[PDB]
Amino acid sequence: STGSATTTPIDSLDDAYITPVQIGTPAQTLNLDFDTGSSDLWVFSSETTASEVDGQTIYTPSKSTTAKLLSGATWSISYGDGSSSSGDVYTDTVSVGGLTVTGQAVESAKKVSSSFTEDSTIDGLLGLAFSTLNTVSPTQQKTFFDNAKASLDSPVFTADLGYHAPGTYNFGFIDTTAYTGSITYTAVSTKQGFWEWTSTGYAVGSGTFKSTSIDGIADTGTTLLYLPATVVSAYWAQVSGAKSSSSVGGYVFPCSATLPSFTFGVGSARIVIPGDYIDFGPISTGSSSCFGGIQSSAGIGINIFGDVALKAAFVVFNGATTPTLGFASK
Ligand SMILES: NCc1ccc(C(F)(F)F)cc1
Ligand SMILES: NCc1ccc(C(F)(F)F)cc1
Repeated sequence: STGSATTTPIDSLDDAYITPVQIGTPAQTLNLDFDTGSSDLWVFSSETTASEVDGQTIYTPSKSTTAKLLSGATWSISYGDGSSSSGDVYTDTVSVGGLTVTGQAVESAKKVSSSFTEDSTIDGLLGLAFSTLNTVSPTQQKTFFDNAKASLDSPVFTADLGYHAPGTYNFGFIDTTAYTGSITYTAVSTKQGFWEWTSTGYAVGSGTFKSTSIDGIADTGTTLLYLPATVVSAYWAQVSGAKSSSSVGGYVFPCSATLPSFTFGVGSARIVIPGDYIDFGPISTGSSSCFGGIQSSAGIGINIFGDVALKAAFVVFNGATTPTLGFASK
């Protein structure tokens, strides 16, 4: 079996992407943020503190004939940006783009942090990292992908994110019309629970490619590209007037500047990020300072190939017994 669903940017800056997901019987459709950097499926629900809900669509387990409370199970998650949420756990039927999993753990939020409440377009997250990171206690739960793996035609899903445009998540097959050239596959380490891989280097604009190993994670749930300080400094040095701002929390640049492209290595292949993808617009309404899409990972502890990088490519998440990541130009 296979599934295919359209994913849509939530705003004009591509800050995140939402994908419709059917939960329960009869279906309740929620727009979830597909996150290859986490492993919990959690949703706003009828159990969420009413003051913490502001326009989200909520899951109501009492209206689903297939929902079952997972007795005594709880969950609690904190994300790398300081976001958090927690609650209890149901099992229910979950379908993505025609692909149905029964008995999927659906984590119902009782408390959510402010950053989720203010994001009225995101009804929850669907985690697609490895199940070892799932926070359900005392019995850890599997991700949607792990539960679907057996019935998929191939144990893969692909992310085809659009630049200021809709894109596609596919489960169980590789659309050979969605990319150009060949797919370059590279090894994945699962030791930390992430889709972790090693990039073979980088180039700024039309400069010389610098061969150097950059270990990082493929994370559809993170907007920007976070790379070591040496790399990020070399990129922004090519932008007239760009500087690191402590009050803003990263590199900013004059909105009138033209940004160079950024190339990253996948084995012997090269993925080119157009400079326009790195512009995240004015730091405040009316400002002439703009926020950069490539920032330093020094404060984070891990390098993150977020949406800025992934949307420049067709990306295969191969969940075979030896997992791999594939990248193709598009
Ligand atoms: N998108 C989920 C996520 C968030 C934060 C991190 C960090 F910061 F810990 F690396 C990894 C994955
Ligand atoms: N990386 C996971 C993640 C995704 C989205 C959000 C936001 F933007 F909704 F707060 C926080 C954390």
